[PDB]
Parts: sequence; C-alpha cells; structure tokens
Amino acid sequence: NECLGTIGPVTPLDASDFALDIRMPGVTPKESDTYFCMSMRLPVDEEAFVIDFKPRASMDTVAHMLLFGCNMPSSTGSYWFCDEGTCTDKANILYAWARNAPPTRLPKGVGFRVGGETGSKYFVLQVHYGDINHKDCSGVSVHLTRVPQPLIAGMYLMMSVDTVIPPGEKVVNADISCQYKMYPMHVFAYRVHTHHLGKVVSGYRVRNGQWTLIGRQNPQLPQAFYPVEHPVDVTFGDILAARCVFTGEGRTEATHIGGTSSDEMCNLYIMYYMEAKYALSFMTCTKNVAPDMFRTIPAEANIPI
Ligand SMILES: [Cu+2]
Ligand SMILES: [Cu+2]
Repeated sequence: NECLGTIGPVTPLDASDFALDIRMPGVTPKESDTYFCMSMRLPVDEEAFVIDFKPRASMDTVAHMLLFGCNMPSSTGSYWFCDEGTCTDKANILYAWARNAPPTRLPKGVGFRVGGETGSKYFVLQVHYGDINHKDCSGVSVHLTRVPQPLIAGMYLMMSVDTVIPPGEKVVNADISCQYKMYPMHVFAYRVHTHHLGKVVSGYRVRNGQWTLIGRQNPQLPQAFYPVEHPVDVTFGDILAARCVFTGEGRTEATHIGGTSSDEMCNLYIMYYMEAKYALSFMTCTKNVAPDMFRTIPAEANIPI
C-alpha cells in the first residue's frame, strides 16, 4: 500500500485508541531475496495492549514480514539490513505474515502488552522481498488500545541450540523438551522456522505420556502464524515436546545451528493467550530434559509432507 508523508504514521481511532503504521521509509532494494529492517518507538510511554494487525504490502513483490517487540533495536537506523540484525536484546514476536498463506485474527479479548516499565518500547519490522526503479513503503499497521485486555498474548519459543546435521546424513532429529511452570495457557496459533534441511517441524503437549498435537508444518512452506484447530490447555506439569527433522543430503559440510542461510534453526513459535491476572508475556525452552520419552512420540511427527 501507499506512503503517508503528510498524514504521518499515527491515526487516532478516538482518545483511548489509535493505530500505528510501521512502514519502510521509502526503500529501493536492488537485490533478489533481500531482508530489510527498521524500528519505531511507541507513541505512549506506557501499558498499551496491541489488539489487531492490518497487513499492507505489495503482494507483487513482498515475500514475508515479521513484527516483534523488544526494548533495544540493533541499529540506530532509518532502515538497515536485517542480516546486520534486529534488537540487540530478546526480540519476542507478535505478528507474522505470509503471501501464499493469509494469517488469522487474534481472538476478541486478547492483546500483546507493550510499553510501560515492563513491556516492549520498540517494534522491529523485518520485511523479506522475493524476485524483483522506484520507492517502497509497505509493512504493517497495528491498532493498539490503552483499554486493558482479558487475555494476554505471548509466545512460548521452543528452539534447539546444539543441533548438528552431518553432511549427507539422510535423517537427523532435533528434540526439545520442557516441563511447564507458570499458570496454564491456551495455545491459539503457531509458526515454524527452519532454513532448508527442514523436512518437518511438529510440537506437542504431554500429560502422563499423552501426546496431543499442536502444529505440524513443512518449514519450506511459508512459515505464517498458522492457527491451531481446537485450542490446547497447557497446564502445570505438562511437557512441551517438539521435533524438527532435517536431512544432510544437500551440502558438503557439517551444518550447525545458526542465523545465516548456511546454518539451520529449529525454532517453533507457540502463540498463546492466558488470563490477564496470571499472564506473562513469553517463555522459552533450549533444553531436552525428557530425551528418552520421544520413542513414545507419534510417527506422524517422523514421516514427511
Ligand atoms: Cu480450556
Ligand atoms: Cu533463521
């Protein structure tokens, strides 16, 4: 969509509500497969709750977009190259968008809590461009009310650290496993990033070895925030298990976990809501404390698609 210039990025929708348009300050990218980043501070210096997302990019030429919150972006830029980087702190993701894969709405009564003493001070907008003279604005409008929300959003990231894929190695599994600590969470959507060797990602709840699937996606598919059929009450003492499967047939050297095209990532992003009272904005698992368990896993997790 177009550029604003005289209208600016902030739109009141009334007093206790406005939308915020986060869009690249007129960019002219002359590369195919190019990742561009930029940051914007909150208008209000407080607890807002981010309640919607209106996506706006030339389907022509915009492959995928990610929006996270964090309190210190990786450059003082007008824009920059995301390979340079997002937030030098934890960038916790709010929104993801894919072309061939329209996202879903948040549920009414839900919102990511931002700013204030605790919440995120900045939004950072990663914007992937596909194949390709002029000037580009495209990106994401928000809609954030000051009105507190019943159900707070957040992310449980399960991600491998140590994984390694030996070259030509028909199959290498990577497994994450964590025990649940906080108040329960209903899980309403998901996404799954891995680079190429990604055959398939998948993730579950386990209550007395009782596997009840969350998400399953071949990560070469556009890694949107895909919805979870019927919601999943993750309570205390449940185990989050996840498996990315990769192959090594592809390249001539040892692939390890990393943020570059040549490396791999087994990330599984798990977007939940919790009761306001009990809610906390993001959890994480870098461990695989229940490793043996996984024999019990579904074979739906180990065969492809
Ligand atoms: Cu429930
Ligand atoms: Cu990556």
